[PDB]
Amino acid sequence: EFETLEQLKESLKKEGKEIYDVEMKESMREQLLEKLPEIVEIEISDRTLEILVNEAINRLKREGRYEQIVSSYESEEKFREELKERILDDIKRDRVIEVLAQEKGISVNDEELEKEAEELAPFWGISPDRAKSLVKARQDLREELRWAILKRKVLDLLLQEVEHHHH
Repeated sequence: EFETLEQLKESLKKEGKEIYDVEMKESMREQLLEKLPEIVEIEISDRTLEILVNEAINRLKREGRYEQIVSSYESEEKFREELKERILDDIKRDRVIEVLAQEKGISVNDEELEKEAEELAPFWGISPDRAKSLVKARQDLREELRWAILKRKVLDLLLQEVEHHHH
């Protein structure tokens, strides 16, 4: 697997016609996010991961989606093993994204938070003013929005740094 961000970016290079794909945003972000965990190391206990796996499963059970999901696996043990690796990858991914934001001087201001809340409003089924007030009132929601915006900016910047082979 990749050892440096530069090696990762090199693997994302495209050539000719396939460069101009209208799904560039979603597609590239997906592969970028999938490979990012490979360039960082996290020193965390297996116990911590077991705990995170339980909490994820408890959440799935509250959503009523656990059995449908675990049933698709050979056993619950197998599912837990997969979920543990996915969780570790998320932890690695978030660390990489946070560090790149710091290295690139990227941040999020209230103006950006407000704009994003306005755009989310219709999906939430509430007015733009209602959405902006919720974000201003709930720290948890505000932190989630801030991170979503930051992560998107970091991913977009990285993708825009990939030098493709133009014909």
